[PDB]
Amino acid sequence: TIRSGDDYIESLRGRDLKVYLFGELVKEPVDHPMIRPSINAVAETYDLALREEALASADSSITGLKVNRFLHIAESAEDLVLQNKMQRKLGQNTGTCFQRCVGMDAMNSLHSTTFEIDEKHGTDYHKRFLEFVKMVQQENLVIGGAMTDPKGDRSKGPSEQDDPDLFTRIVDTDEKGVYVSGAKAHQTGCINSHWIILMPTIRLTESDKDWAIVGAIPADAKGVTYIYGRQSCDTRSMEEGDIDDGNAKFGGQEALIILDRVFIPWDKVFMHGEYEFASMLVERFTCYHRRSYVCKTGLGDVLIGAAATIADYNGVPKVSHIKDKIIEMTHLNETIFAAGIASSHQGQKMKSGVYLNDDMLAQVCKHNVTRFPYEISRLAQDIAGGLVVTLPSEKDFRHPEAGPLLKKYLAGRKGVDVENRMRILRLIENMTLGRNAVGYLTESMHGAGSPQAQRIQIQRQMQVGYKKNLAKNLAGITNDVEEPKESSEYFKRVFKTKDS
Amino acid sequence: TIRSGDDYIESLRGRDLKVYLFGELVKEPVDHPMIRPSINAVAETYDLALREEALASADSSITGLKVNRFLHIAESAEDLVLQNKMQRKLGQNTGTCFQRCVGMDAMNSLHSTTFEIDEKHGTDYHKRFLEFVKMVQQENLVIGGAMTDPKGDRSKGPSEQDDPDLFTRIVDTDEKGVYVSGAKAHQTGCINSHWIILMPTIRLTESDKDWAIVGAIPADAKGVTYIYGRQSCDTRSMEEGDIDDGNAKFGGQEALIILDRVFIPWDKVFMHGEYEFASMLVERFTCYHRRSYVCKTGLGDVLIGAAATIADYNGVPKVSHIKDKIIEMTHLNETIFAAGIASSHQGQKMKSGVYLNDDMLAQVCKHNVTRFPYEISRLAQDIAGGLVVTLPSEKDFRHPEAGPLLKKYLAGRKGVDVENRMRILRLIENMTLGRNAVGYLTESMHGAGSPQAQRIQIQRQMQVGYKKNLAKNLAGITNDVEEPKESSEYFKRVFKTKDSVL
Amino acid sequence: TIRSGDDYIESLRGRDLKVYLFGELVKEPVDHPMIRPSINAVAETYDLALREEALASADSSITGLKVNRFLHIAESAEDLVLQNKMQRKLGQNTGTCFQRCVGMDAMNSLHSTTFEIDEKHGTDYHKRFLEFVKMVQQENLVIGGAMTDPKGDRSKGPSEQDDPDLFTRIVDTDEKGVYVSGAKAHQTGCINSHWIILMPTIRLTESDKDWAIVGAIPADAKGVTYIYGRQSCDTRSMEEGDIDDGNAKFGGQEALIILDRVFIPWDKVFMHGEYEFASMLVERFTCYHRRSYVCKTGLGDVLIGAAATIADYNGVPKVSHIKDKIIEMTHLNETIFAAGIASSHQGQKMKSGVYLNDDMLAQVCKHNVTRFPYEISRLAQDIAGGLVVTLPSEKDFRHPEAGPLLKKYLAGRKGVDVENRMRILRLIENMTLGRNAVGYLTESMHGAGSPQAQRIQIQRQMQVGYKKNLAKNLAGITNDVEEPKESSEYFKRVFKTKDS
Amino acid sequence: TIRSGDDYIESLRGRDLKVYLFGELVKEPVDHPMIRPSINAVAETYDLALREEALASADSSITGLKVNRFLHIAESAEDLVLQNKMQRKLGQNTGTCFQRCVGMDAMNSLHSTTFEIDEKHGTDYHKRFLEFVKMVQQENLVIGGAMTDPKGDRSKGPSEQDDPDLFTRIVDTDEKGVYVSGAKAHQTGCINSHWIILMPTIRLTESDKDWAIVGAIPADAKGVTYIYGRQSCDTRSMEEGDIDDGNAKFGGQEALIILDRVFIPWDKVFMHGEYEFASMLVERFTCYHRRSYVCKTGLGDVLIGAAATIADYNGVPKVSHIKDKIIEMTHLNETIFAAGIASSHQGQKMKSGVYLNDDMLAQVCKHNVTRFPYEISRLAQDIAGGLVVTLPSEKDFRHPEAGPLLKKYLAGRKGVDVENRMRILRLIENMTLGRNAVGYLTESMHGAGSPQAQRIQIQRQMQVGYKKNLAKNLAGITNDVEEPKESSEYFKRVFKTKDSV
Ligand code: SF4
Ligand code: SF4
Ligand code: SF4
Ligand code: SF4
Ligand SMILES: [Fe+3]
Ligand SMILES: [Fe+3]
Ligand SMILES: [Fe+3]
Ligand SMILES: [Fe+3]
Ligand code: NA
Ligand code: NA
Ligand code: NA
Ligand code: NA
Ligand code: NA
Ligand code: NA
Ligand code: NA
Ligand code: NA
Repeated sequence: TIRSGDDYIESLRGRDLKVYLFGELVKEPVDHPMIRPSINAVAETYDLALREEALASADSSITGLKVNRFLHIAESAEDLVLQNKMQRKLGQNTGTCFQRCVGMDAMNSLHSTTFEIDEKHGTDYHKRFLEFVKMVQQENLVIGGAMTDPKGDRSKGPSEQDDPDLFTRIVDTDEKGVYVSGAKAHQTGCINSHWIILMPTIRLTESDKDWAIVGAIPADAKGVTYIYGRQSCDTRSMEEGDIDDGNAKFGGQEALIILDRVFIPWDKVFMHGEYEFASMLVERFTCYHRRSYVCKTGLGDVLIGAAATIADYNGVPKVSHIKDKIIEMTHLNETIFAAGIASSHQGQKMKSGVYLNDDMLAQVCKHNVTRFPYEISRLAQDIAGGLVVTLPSEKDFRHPEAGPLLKKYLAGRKGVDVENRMRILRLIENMTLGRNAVGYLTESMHGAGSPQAQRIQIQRQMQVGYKKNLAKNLAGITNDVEEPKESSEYFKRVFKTKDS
Repeated sequence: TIRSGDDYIESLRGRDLKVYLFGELVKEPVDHPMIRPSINAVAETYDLALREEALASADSSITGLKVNRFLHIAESAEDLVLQNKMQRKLGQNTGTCFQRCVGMDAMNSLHSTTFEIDEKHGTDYHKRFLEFVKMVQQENLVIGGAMTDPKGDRSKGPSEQDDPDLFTRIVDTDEKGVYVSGAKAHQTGCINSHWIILMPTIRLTESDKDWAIVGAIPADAKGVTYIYGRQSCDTRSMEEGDIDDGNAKFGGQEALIILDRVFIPWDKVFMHGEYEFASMLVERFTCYHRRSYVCKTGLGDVLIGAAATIADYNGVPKVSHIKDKIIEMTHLNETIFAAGIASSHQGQKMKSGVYLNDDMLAQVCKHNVTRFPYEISRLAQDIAGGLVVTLPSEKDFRHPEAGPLLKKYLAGRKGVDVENRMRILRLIENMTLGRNAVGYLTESMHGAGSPQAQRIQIQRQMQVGYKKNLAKNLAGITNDVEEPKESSEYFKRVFKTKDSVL
Repeated sequence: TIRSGDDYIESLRGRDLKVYLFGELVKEPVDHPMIRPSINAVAETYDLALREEALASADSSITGLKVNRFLHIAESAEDLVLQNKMQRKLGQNTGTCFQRCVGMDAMNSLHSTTFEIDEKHGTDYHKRFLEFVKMVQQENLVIGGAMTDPKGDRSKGPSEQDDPDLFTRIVDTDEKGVYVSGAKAHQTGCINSHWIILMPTIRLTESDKDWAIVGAIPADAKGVTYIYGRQSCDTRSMEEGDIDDGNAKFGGQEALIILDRVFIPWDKVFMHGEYEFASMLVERFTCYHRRSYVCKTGLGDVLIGAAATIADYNGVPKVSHIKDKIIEMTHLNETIFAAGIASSHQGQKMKSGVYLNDDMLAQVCKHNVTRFPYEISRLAQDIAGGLVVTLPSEKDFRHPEAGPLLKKYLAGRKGVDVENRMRILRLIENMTLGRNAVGYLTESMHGAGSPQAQRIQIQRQMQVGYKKNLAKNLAGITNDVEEPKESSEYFKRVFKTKDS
Repeated sequence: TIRSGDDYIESLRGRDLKVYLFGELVKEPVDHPMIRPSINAVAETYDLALREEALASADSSITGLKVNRFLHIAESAEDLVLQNKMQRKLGQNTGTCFQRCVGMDAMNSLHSTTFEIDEKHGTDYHKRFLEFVKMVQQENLVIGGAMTDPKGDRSKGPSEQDDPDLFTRIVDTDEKGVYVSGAKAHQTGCINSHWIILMPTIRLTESDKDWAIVGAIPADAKGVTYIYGRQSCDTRSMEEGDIDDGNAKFGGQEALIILDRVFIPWDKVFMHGEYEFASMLVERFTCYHRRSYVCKTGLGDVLIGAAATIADYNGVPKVSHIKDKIIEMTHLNETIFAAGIASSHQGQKMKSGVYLNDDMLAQVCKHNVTRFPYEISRLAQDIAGGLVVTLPSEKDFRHPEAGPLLKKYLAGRKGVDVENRMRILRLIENMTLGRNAVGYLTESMHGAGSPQAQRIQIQRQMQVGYKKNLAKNLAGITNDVEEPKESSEYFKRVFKTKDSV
């Protein structure tokens, strides 16, 4: 079993994954300065469970063990809320994407979905999945959730693409398992993971049956190639000096995972051709994940903190407009938080026994996350001033000629250390333009689906026929009232009482 | 005991309150067409408790009775959440302000505050207050919450006003009780209430001791005058015909309550000179009330439904831009709901036993409420079209010459009854410009305090120093870290891992 | 000739238009308290021309006379700008819709359109139109612009409606002229006008030929019935007392115009069957009218003033948040102003000699008008406080017992007259919820087309192919560059120089 | 005389400016890959003037020469509008900050300000300034506008700082000129300029008289040290390969200018102790420069085009939500343009003869600029998809094994070259997170002052008392009407009926 962050880091050494970064094979990711910040972030998920056991670990009814909360199958609405509390804490502690939420949300969504496949088909995907959960809980591993394919022409489904590999598919089968080819793009923390769960990314039709595959692969499976994603300001991490990085210790990681006839044994296959359940899996995965964006409220707390610090250093902490902007940042940030925890608080039990958060409220959390981080970032930049983008390099600050000039001229209020003022400005740059903006801004935009995806799911659940009848009642319209034909689950949850 | 909405309406008859409306004494408010819709709204709070007992009634540990949820002192976070579920449901059912939330929030806030006054002062305000709760629970009454005074010069406190009566104060005392003078403005449902609880509206200093008065008065108390507030489109109610009203059955009510040496016996006095607790009472009342604005999400549901209906009648229900606007309305509306129910879900036990919702999240609920109704209304008007403001009167629709012309020319898609298209347009007008916009828009703006009041309360709780230290840690700043000196309660609630006393 | 406002009001007396309001024919609109505010607003357009001749009157090349600017066919970009300056002034002076812009914009758009019909068809519409212009310039009359039909099913065109009358059409022809039936809805100031110009409201196909009719009718034409539109708080005008009206002197007017076989002689027909020019007329009318919404910036000025006045009366004029809100109101209001005048400044000469403002910039003006008045309103309500909607009636203020109580208890800061505080609150109510909100809010929303209409026009002129090529150039993309196939007029205006 | 952009590039060679970048003196900025894109942007200001003479060149009444429009003292409202037309075109052509506007706005503002100093004090700053304009017009030079000092404690003015050098000041004088010390921060294109005009940045009181200094210095003046500013993704320029840069040919430049006893001869001094005119100079400089932000609408045009291109490549160009977002971007961008050109169109003649644009409308232009680029960028990222931030490097694309995998898997619709999809994504990254976002976003925010600065200037001109009286009139309030005590100039311009007097 992995126990500490240090144990986790050790577990990543000597694995010989095939990883391309800047046209070179990376022999040891743990030692690569661009990659190590992402690993440190994951390590903190282990360290928090040691320092704050009630927050970051759970009693598993599946294994009868205390497990890391990222590997816990939620047994109550309270367990869902605890995920959110842990996520905000980790965002405060790291200021970045700590990567492990995807696999948590994947596992929780698989628990219920596998149960339902088996109920219809008489298969044993749920039994297979539970044995997997027991293993990863006992060993305390990091699990990637690999849903999003490259997708090719966005207007066409899998079976209509010119190249069938643009969504991940079964290419062959034998007595011992399946072989899959394809790719998964934008994969958070995959190189830092022990196992990756491949999942379909779209509703599938009967024509798309070969793409109805879910399966768990070890990170070091044969036939996998990882091609690392660049980030804004990525190579600052490779430069000597830590100031210009802004957040030197922590960062995120994305890569493209290429699959060439990768083998998955039957015991790790959780869906095989049951195309009509792809949409259920995507729906439930995105239901959880869309309110895991509570994590971004911890980032928000850090960015607010940074804005308040630079205002202090600049000698204008208590001016009205700055105080007002800091309030606005806080308000926006808490609006996201409220939506996410409301979703979790409103969760309900699924047939398999796992709790699922409220889907509608999850869409609201995520939809606001697509908007507000951009505004929080803009207001931070206002408060910081122009030096947030014109500051000289640390190499210049350390220079014998340029350095004293910078120490003199980049003074803020008397008594503030210029190096501290530099460091806080670089943190702001990092979160609004640089490496951690990838997560704070663009992942807020696209993670668990682009804005339009949330709108379509709100549309599905927003009970417009029910609402029409409310309005007709009040307007005294009686003669054209129609029975709603729509999903009616949301108001059943909103108005749930002990009498149903 | 009042059981039904009909019983409630009968309890309002024959009371001879002194009520001025349009320069006339109103002899029987129940029979006045401008007032009756607000009565109907309150009656629905009784009817809902009969139809949906688990939603709208509660088991009181105070009395051991099943009580209307508006009279219940919340015993759990679940109880707070149920207040919100009830609120949204009543909003859906009435499309208006149903008035009784203010008294519920007042009672909940007084339960904890009176306990704490007594703890310090050795008084028996809490005992008095519980006897009051028992009475109103047994009798199933409507309670007004009368906090906001007229206030005069906004830049000055009570003792600095030119006229001391511009905030409500004690003017005399005797062996049996106190006598108060002043006024309470903007008072929701006061004429429709059985009792009204007077409460200070602002932090009080020692110089403001005379204004540190909380007391319950019967609505028919001697020395009270009510001066009714106008509303946008108020007088449509008094015209024959119901179409132009939009929502003819339900509305809200506000009045100015004047107090001239009104007597309050000791048993109904819940604060008497302990000025240092005024800020506690206001804080806690506003904490509850700022997330009672979940009620406005039920009104949002109605408005969304009206916009979808007119789109249907117009022949364009499925056009992209309209669908996208209805999604937006829904998203903004649910954002408010989420904030309010999160506040309630995150509630904590007070010393007296009552649960208080999360103050920070209440601020967020209300602050959003100050913004989003205005946008939902704008979008509704876009979807409706120009006829929302140019539609001819019902008297023209019923006219032998004009009426057939309107039935011909105001057609929507084939098969839609023109009267139904007119009715839905009037509903939209009513909620965005007319009588129900008073509540949906302007009370969203000012109820439980104007926007700036929320911003100041967010500021008080937003833990800037804590957050500065988070940022310093990540930036590698170590040599100027300061211990925060600020309220730290919010993050204690946010990161609370279990429900414990130790 | 009409010269003064008083002359204009006299011109309206004794006409016996058939006007239904509240199920009764109105005997004398000039004396009806609900109608007279709208008449007063139009009278101000005459009085302004006497007080401020350079602003509100123009030298007409067509008649060789000084004419009211509302009747002037623009001869330069300066003439378009002067329209806007006059509009804002009139908004400041009346705080309402003063009605006469529609006819101005109709006439300017007909001047160019008629010329183009004739260029193609060899007809005499432009010559007819110019004789009409000469007459109304000499007589100094008020002209309604009656474009918008009731429209029936919004998803169907004229020839597809279940009732052909739902758009206005020719129903018969004589040796002397045409006969039209139909209706025009939401008609600004029509009962207050001398002449009304009927115009088609949509693109017409060949099947819609019967609906290709433009003609001028006198307001007292046989076969016309007017049905007056309600407004929020309309009947306050009919109550004794002026306080509760907010703006007692001025207001707007809409009515539904019903046409039953109304005769139009040939000399007043400016389009007869040339369906392919309907789109041109609608485009050019809306081009002008979309930036006539500068008028709403004068209303904004009044509402800002009212907000600042109530802050003063409340004793908090200089508090930071109120100052900031006032600034925001000002910024939004000026953004609308700027878009309007930029459109006008960028105008270009048409074949007929009239100048047309920049259509793209007009769209931007209007689109911002659909948004910002709602925000300005919201902020005014914030500043005013709750009394803006809970204030007792004037009848209570004048009562011998209730009145003294109101004088005492509705005090603001010392020295402020309570009646003045009541008055300013009622003005705010009037402009944000009551009669003048119809114009300020809902007419901002729908006048010259609902928001979507402006979006479609921006789309038509936004030169996406040109922009794609800009980006491809800078990205170093060379091998898939396509020639744009789109209207290219906007950037020709943006970059216009003496060299073309 | 410099004619072409090539001539301009050659003029920059061999000057030996002291420039620190990454802890080294830069030997030849023209050949440094981080610096050359900024140079290329300035070169395009010369090339445009050759290609499009009427747009980018002007007939100067000062010299009687045809001059680059960046060196032209505006003689009409039309000349102000032409500045904005040129700005938007340059933004379209470069997608970056092309640097030369700041000098233009500085020179326009100094023209009127020097005249007024002399009118009061009997000095010859205006005559000196005109000789300077003649020189730079004849030689066709690039002029920096160096106003913003580092400023120290933002709550304190110059004479109150702990270190007097935190705002630039005169430290000595002699028979031939003044000597100045201090620094100027965030200086656009300064290393790419021939001359730099130093100007005070704040209202000055009598105690601040030593800081009341305006003067022109050659970029190669003795006692000057430049310290280059970093930019998001700066070092991509220094890597082999051009794809990951997004916009490889063009970028911006900002440096800290350190002044150590720099000599300015009298003929290049345009203010010397007349502290009461600092406010005037700042106001007028910011008046012009706040609507020079029309430049950002040309950048908006590029970003819109990039968003439309990626939608095409992805196979969803005509989906309603994407079309609607494109429309929104266009609307916000045009709103900025309209405010700027309205300001220009509404310009008025100053005492010296130069035209000044409408200050109120400039504030509105700039204030919208502080908001809308951020939304345009957000929408572009929505349309692009996740690859805008997860795309592998060009070195991976060119790798013999990884490259073919990327060519296969990063396909868009059939027929789209994957290299072109990569390139357009990098352009979007460059403009929203990388090197050109410095200008598009953060300079939109702070250039010519932070948002609060615009709010205070709107407040000064918004004629609240006048508006209160409008509302009083309509409400029927007659007995407490007060005469406004405020600047009344804006509505004088709004309601001006003719071009007179
Ligand atoms: S983006 Fe945030 S929610 Fe998603 S995996 Fe990263 S830390 Fe967790
Ligand atoms: S406004 Fe809403 S929350 Fe307030 S009392 Fe009325 S119904 Fe309840
Ligand atoms: S709404 Fe404005 S632009 Fe339209 S007619 Fe009325 S005053 Fe003129
Ligand atoms: S940021 Fe734009 S306006 Fe400013 S100098 Fe650069 S190109 Fe010109
Ligand atoms: Fe995510
Ligand atoms: Fe309220
Ligand atoms: Fe209009
Ligand atoms: Fe700038
Ligand atoms: Na490093
Ligand atoms: Na580094
Ligand atoms: Na009635
Ligand atoms: Na009625
Ligand atoms: Na009247
Ligand atoms: Na009246
Ligand atoms: Na390079
Ligand atoms: Na490069």
